[PDB]
Amino acid sequence: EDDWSKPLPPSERLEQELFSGKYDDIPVEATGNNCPPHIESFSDVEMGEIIMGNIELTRYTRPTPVQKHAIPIIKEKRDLMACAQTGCGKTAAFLLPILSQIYSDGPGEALRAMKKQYPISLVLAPTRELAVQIYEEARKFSYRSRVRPCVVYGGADIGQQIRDLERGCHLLVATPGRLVDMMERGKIGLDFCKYLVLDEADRMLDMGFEPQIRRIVEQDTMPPKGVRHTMMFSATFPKEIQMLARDFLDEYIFLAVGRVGSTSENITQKVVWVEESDKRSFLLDLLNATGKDSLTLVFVETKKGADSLEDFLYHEGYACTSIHGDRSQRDREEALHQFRSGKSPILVATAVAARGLDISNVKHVINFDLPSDIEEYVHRIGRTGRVGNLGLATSFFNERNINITKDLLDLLVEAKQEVPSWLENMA
Ligand SMILES: *CCC(=O)NP(=O)(O)OC[C@H]1O[C@@H](n2cnc3c(N)ncnc32)[C@H](O)[C@@H]1O
Repeated sequence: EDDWSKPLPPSERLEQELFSGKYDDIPVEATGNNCPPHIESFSDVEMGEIIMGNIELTRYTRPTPVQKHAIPIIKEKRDLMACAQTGCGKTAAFLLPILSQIYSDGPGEALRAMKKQYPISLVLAPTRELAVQIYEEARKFSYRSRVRPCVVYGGADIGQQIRDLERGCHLLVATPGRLVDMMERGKIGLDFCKYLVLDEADRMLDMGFEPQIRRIVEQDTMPPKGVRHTMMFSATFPKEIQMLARDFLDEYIFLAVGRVGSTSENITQKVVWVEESDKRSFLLDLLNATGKDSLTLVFVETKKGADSLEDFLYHEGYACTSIHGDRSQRDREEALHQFRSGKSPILVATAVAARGLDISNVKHVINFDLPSDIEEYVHRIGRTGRVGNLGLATSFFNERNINITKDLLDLLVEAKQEVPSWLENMA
């Protein structure tokens, strides 16, 4: 056999690519059954030489707020549910303890008795942006060790990632759509996946990734809850998340960084009454007031509506593309790149045709048409806003939306947003 706790020979050729290169502290509310209290320094918990050596190389000093509490929790083989939007070091909060256990316990007898890749740990992410950030920090801490990480994501060459996987992966970072695609090709097996991490689970649900995430976790060879160690990270906490955290976690601990609640902030919501005849006019005025290069996403409810609306905006001179299924994958994936960088800063789309597509973080979401469920509305307006700047979500309301009047109202009050006075007088 072999050993996975002794650092391998270094290579000065490799330090160059990895270590070439912030707030303070904020309140925590760690509610859990019999959880271990946090730590103050990395030297407190004996994580391992391969980790400690790599910690120095990136000039890591003190563990961040979430890293103080989450790190001792994970290495104690306890499921975690961390809800923290204004928390720095959310990604390294799980990488250090997970990799510390893999270096200690080893890969397990199943892998060493072998010579389709079976990764030990799996990290799910919503965006290609966040997937690579986790992957590049994984490389930073898997250096000088026998763990090789791999990343896959949608909207890229699948053949080059397959060639990357076959080179051997133990810690895989993936978006849910591309991971399911790898599994159907017999390239990835979750049989020996011990550590599961769902990073930014809220934004993963807003993009329509749940059927994949449940296909990955609940409908394959993924070891069951209790056998695997599962962590979750998210900013919001709707009914969708707590139900998901109930199915995916076994007797977990809840972490909180100050402001913790459903309906992410940094998103200003405006609701206006617009009859169907005036939606075109109202949208035009809404676009004439738009910033110079502010990216805008316009949801509609049908395929015919999305085509007719995109035709409207093009005949008015606005640079806009569309995605609505009736245009094949050659035009849809082209619309992303055209929208991801100027060119067509107005993307008309439907709720279904945007499922799992990494929209380039829009600045203004416009619900030209409204759905029939308040949970879909949370998904759609979740396409805007980040951990930093403030976003905008305008929604056109009329008599076709009495169904969601009460739910939209209470949602606005919970989000501390302005409430149209007539909306109260409709419930
Ligand atoms: C508030 C910051 C945030 O929201 N996330 P982040 O900026 O992506 O934080 C991770 C980046 O900062 C570096 N990092 C993470 N943790 C530490 C510690 N403890 N010391 C020094 N640097 C840290 C990571 O390298 C990552 O780039």
